[PDB]
Amino acid sequence: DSFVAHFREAAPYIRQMRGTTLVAGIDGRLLEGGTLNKLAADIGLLSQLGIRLVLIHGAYHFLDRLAAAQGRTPHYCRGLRVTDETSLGQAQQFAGTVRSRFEAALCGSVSGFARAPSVPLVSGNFLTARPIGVIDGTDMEYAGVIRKTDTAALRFQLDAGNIVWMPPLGHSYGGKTFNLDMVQAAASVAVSLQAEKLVYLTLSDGISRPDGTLAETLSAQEAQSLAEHAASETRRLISSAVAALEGGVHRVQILNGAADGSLLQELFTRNGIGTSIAKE
Amino acid sequence: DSFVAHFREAAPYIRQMRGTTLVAGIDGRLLEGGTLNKLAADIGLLSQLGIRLVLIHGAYHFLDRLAAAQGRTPHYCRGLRVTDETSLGQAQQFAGTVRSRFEAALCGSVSGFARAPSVPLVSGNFLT
Amino acid sequence: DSFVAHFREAAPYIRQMRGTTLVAGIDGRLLEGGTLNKLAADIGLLSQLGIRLVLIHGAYHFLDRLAAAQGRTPHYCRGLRVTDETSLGQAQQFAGTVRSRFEAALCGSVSGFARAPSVPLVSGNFLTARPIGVIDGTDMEYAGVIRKTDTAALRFQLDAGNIVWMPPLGHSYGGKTFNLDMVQAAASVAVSLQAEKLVYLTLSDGISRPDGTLAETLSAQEAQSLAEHAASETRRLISSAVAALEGGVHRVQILNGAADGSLLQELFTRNGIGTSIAKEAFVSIRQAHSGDIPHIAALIRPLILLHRSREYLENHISEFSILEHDGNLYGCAALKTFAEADCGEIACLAVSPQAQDGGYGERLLAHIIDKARGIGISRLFALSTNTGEWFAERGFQTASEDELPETRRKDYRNSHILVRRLHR
Amino acid sequence: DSFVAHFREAAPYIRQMRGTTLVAGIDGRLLEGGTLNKLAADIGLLSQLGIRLVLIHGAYHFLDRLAAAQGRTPHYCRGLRVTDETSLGQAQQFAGTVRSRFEAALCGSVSGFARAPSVPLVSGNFLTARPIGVIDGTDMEYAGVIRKTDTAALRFQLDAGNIVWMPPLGHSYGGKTFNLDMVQAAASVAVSLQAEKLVYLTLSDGISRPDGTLAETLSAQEAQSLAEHAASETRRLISSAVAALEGGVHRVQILNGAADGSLLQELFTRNGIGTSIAKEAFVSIRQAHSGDIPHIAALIRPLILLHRSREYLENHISEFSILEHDGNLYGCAALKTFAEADCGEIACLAVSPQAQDGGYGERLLAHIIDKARGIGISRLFALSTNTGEWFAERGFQTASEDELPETRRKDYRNSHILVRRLHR
Ligand SMILES: CC(C)(COP(=O)(O)OP(=O)(O)OC[C@H]1O[C@@H](n2cnc3c(N)ncnc32)[C@H](O)[C@@H]1OP(=O)(O)O)[C@H](O)C(=O)NCCC(=O)NCCS
Ligand SMILES: CC(C)(COP(=O)(O)OP(=O)(O)OC[C@H]1O[C@@H](n2cnc3c(N)ncnc32)[C@H](O)[C@@H]1OP(=O)(O)O)[C@H](O)C(=O)NCCC(=O)NCCS
Ligand SMILES: NC(=[NH2+])NCCC[C@H](N)C(=O)O
Ligand SMILES: NC(=[NH2+])NCCC[C@H](N)C(=O)O
Ligand SMILES: NC(=[NH2+])NCCC[C@H](N)C(=O)O
Repeated sequence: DSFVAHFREAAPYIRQMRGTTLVAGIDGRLLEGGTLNKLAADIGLLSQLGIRLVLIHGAYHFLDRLAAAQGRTPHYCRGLRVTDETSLGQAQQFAGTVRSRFEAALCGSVSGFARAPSVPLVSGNFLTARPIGVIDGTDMEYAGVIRKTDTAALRFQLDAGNIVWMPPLGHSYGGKTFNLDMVQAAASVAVSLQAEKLVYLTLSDGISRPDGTLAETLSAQEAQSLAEHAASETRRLISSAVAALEGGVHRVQILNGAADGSLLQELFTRNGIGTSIAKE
Repeated sequence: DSFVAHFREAAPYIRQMRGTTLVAGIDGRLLEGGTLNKLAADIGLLSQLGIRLVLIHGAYHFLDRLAAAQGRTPHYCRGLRVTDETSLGQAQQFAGTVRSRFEAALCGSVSGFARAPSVPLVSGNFLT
Repeated sequence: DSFVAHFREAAPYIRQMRGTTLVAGIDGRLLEGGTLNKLAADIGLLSQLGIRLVLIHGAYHFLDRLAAAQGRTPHYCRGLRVTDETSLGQAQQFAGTVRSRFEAALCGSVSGFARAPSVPLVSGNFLTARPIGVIDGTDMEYAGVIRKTDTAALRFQLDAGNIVWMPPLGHSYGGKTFNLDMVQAAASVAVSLQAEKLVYLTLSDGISRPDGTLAETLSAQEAQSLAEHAASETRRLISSAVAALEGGVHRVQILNGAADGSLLQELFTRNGIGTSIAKEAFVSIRQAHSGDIPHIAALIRPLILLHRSREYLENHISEFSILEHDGNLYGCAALKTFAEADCGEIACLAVSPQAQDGGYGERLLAHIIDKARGIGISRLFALSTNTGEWFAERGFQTASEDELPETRRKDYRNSHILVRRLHR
Repeated sequence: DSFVAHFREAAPYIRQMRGTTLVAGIDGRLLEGGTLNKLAADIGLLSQLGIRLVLIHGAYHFLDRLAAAQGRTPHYCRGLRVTDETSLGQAQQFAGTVRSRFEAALCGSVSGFARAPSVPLVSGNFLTARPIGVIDGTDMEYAGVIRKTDTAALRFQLDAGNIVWMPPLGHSYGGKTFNLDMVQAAASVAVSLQAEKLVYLTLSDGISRPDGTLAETLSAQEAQSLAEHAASETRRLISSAVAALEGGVHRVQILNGAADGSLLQELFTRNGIGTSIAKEAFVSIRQAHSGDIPHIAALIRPLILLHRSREYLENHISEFSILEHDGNLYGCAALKTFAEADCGEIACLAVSPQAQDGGYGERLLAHIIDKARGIGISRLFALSTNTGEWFAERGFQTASEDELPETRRKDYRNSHILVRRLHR
């Protein structure tokens, strides 16, 4: 269509998004190739439209490849990862590497043809975690869950215009580090700060129905139906999205982070691409 | 010496440090042992006394000890270390590990016997 | 001790005191000699550590000496001074003189060797007073009591960093001045602004017991006991301290203002010098929360302890109890339970060397046997590799592994196994 | 009178008005001649004394003349104007012209001899209106009523020191303009922002009584009485004033905007010119508090009075009553009581010379005999050295000391002792 027709459709969403909080749970796999640079440039723009952004990457696939590649097969126990000392150790390393990689991409990306101000990015000690403990007799070791979240520190960073970067790691009162599950920690953080949007950036178009068709919009009730017999990965997502919706998050959106402009199509058009989920 | 003699000498400097900026460059070897804990604890204390703290850690020893262990020999020119792809890779990794290690010590430590607020730490794309 | 050890003890109190409000009722007699200069320098420092300070001097002794010296013997009527026009008149004069004297001392004092900013001091019309009237037929004349206090003006001065100076005088809506009683007006002001501390600077070490020993800490209940038969001066103090505590003041402290550094020893050490008074007993035992884990960890490090990778401390924090004295966490203990309902285990009993040999362990043991009895459990176990003698001296007999609960016997495969039978 | 006497009367009102909000409904007719310039200069001054001002002009007379002059006779339907497209059209034009005219007058007016800053004036889209619809079968066309008012925008303009100018027009969600009725929209706006004053500037002195006399003060109840049979114009006013009072506006004042200085006489003197209206009767009698002591003292000074050292005024304030008119404390009286339960004494009856010979004393006497009867007491005494004739004319007979209560007889050892017997 014409430029005007598209702008008439985008502009209201710009009015609405500005000042809004959006929590992005980003798949670890997206933070490397040509995609990283694409994500960073688009995430940059959102920041520049005044959306308050909290970013959280995942790491299970990288930890899973890395383990296999060195002899130890990874154990999941009713769905959550067992994380031993070595893995924890590599998890800290991975967060370091992905953090750097993202700052660089952010620094070297462009928004258009004119010169923009640079984009401020921040991390800190916002999440205090605790060990899950033992499940079905199995020790979950350094697998952890959010205990306490420094919501006031987050709001403070966000009110100042900063993008907040969180790794799937937390510290404990007992002085140790724990591996968090990103899909869940993003849901939990979003509930904590009453975020208007929780966005999962995945390698998939969103939630497909048993017949292949991309869902598109789901109520929580319909989402739980879909989850009955579906892949534990799509099951985890939905379990977490519904919990977010239950806690007050307005919308949870699931997209393909490897598809060019996905984020901009989802947030600024009425149909979006991907799957939108709401309480009712 | 007595408490009051010690408090008397210390108190002026508290008055002076509050609102002061202190940039600390910390040897990377310092962020592992019981020294970590002992350190994190005191940085923790400084922070509660209103000092403004900017911590910057080193890596050269880590990277050189990581080289020896794997056959490579570190090359320095005019004090500064030559840094290959692989080394840069190892540094981003090391940073991850030490930033976590330090956060955990901080969270797990104590100023005194009374319950106190937790100490906020922040990082960011400050350096181009 | 070393500098470091002293600083480790003072620093937390500096974190805590800053932003805090402290009301000082200062004895008139302290505002003259070498002591004045000492007080002023120390009060200066406190101001410089960001403590919010409201100062109020007394005057009865000066008014009492001055009257005697000119023929009129002073009348107290059930404890409070009768203040006639002449005395009132001299009271206004005295406040003037003591005010000047204090500014000068403040101005000319030093805090250390380096150059500090000067210390701002302020007074104003904060107290509106009213006449007590007549008691037992006697006219109290210009003796007065606080009617209304400009709390918002005070907070305003204090938020700006000013020391506030109040004389024991107030004005009335009827356009006259009244003599206040300092001990009481300080209590009243402190209640008004919900001050964390009310400090009485006296010519005495604090409240002594009938046997001479300095008290040290008192609950309000114990303080009122002491007051039954004691000097009307120590009686007035306690009557006012208890009222402050009743109104919300956290602590009321009584010291010797003529003893060098008193104020600094009281406020920045755990023991203090002098007498500390609180609404309830110092020492309480409460249920632990995630927030206490680091204190419990630090209370355990000095050992005799598993606790490296993840924890039982994390997920079972709720079954720990901690002992605190005056806000300091000095001990902890846990009660572990079993598939067997009549069993339990006391675990992690620890009191820091700092507070040790003072009865706290035993208070923790008493507390957890009560918790255990409260839920059935008739046999309480302790397994320990070194602390056996303590429990053995305290009702625990040695037991054999064959007496352990299933899971515990499994674990124990290794030191002294002791039990004590409890009364349901 | 002297300059000082006038300034003593104006100054308090300046303290009070500043920060206050005042909504002025101005008659359209006032916005043209020599009067416009007068209004603008006075309105300027008010602005400069920090009064928050919201101005709203009327237009019915101009719309009514304009219609007649071009053949169409104006229809009112149960009191409100029918406004057709043409009229609406002219109404927009009129608001434009009156707006300009007012800015010019404001710009070119002066406040005194020295040079003042200019006076900021602002309008915007604060009122969203809706059509009244149909009444008694008649279509009211573009006649409208306030639907929604942007109170936050108004407060914002006002906090910044701006005079706000509103025309009697509003827009609708349906995208059309409507004619508002000024008298009503001013009442509605005033209720919306909880204004302390709603002022109607008219071509009349205020509300006259059926006999010609200017009213002056009215309670709402009395105002509604007056409205029963009066001109629909004075009826509209009162209907709107009462609604404002009902919604929280403190006072509604009605004056002559064409009388020089009217506004300044109304707002800064105790009597005003014009008509003041309040929710409840002006004049109330309430129980005294410590806060009134200075007013009572000042009410007593002019005498006949003990009251030097300390007071009975201080500690027995609770037994005083004060009479106020429109917020002014003009009188007081006390009831003193006795070991004898059937006795009492009226003491300190005082009404300031300023408000005297206006019935207040007697209202205070009536009030305290009711208090006294409410507690038994069948004999009320007054002892007075000069005011005997007043009480003697008002049911008090002379009594002998032998009738006094014990304590009172003791005290009296000396002027006229009078009593009045009361009905239990
Ligand atoms: C056991 C302990 C916690 C009790 O603490 P406490 O606060 O001193 O308790 P109390 O003051 O009630 O008891 C003091 C008495 O116990 C004595 N005591 C200390 N350790 C003892 C031991 N191992 N065996 C016997 N008695 C001991 C003290 O010398 C003191 O003796 P006294 O009263 O004749 O002067 C003790 O303080 C301690 O030393 N704890 C060390 C760490 C620990 O206990 N770890 C694990 C325990 S399961
Ligand atoms: C007595 C007093 C308080 C009553 O006040 P008030 O508000 O005028 O009361 P009212 O208006 O109901 O009474 C007005 C009438 O009282 C009259 N009056 C005033 N003082 C009087 C007196 N000493 N003797 C007789 N009548 C007197 C006024 O002239 C007026 O007469 P009028 O109604 O025929 O015109 C009076 O106002 C007064 O002058 N008070 C002076 C101070 C005082 O009273 N001190 C102590 C009293 S115990
Ligand atoms: N998959 C969808 N149906 N998306 C609708 C998105 C609507 C809107 N632009 C938003 O970001 O919330
Ligand atoms: N006399 C005492 N026991 N004093 C204890 C003082 C403890 C603490 N430093 C305070 O100022 O409150
Ligand atoms: N008409 C009257 N009675 N006016 C009294 C006005 C009193 C006061 N100055 C005011 O503006 O409210």
